Amino acid sequence: EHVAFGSEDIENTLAKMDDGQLDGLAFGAIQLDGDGNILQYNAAEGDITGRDPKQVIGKNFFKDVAPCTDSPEFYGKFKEGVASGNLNTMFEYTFDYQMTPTKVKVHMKKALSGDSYWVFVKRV
Ligand SMILES: *C(=O)/C=C/c1ccc(O)cc1
Repeated sequence: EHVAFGSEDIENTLAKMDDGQLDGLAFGAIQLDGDGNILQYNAAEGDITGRDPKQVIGKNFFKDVAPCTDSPEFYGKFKEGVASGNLNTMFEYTFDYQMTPTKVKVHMKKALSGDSYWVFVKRV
C-alpha cells in the first residue's frame, strides 16, 4: 500500500480498509476502540513487536498487550483524545514489555467515522 507514515489525510486513506490491505502498509497500524480494545493489528506492527496479529485482536492494548504504554505519556494522551472526540498526536516512545526495548515513532489519530482510533508505529 502506497501510504506514508504521518500523512495528513491518513484517516481517509485507511478508512474501512480490511485486514489484508492494512498488512500492505510500510508501518505498523493498530485500530483501537475508545476503551483501547484492539480491532485491527497489521503485519508490520507484529514484525516490530513480536505479537501475532490475530491473537491480540480483542485484547485491551493498555491493560493487557502494552502495559509500558499505560502512562500519561501514551494512554493518557489516548484517553484525552477519546474523551474529546478528537486526536492527532505524534511522539517517540520505547516499547519494552517482554521484548528487547525498541524506540519508535508513534502517531495516534482518530479514525474518520464512528469512534475508533489509529495507532501508527515506525522504527526510529
Ligand atoms: C509496552 O509495553 C509496549 C508494548 C507494545 C506496543 C505496541 C504493540 O503493538 C505491542 C506491544
